Amino acid sequence: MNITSQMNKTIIGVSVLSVLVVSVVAVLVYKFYFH
Repeated sequence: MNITSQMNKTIIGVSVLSVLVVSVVAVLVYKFYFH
C-alpha cells in the first residue's frame, strides 16, 4: 500500500496531460454531436 512517501515529478506531469486531453475529447464530441 502506497504511503504517499515519495513520487516522481515526471509522473505528475504526464498525469495532467492525460487529464486535460481526455476531458477535451469528451467535450469535443459532446458538441460535435450534441452541440
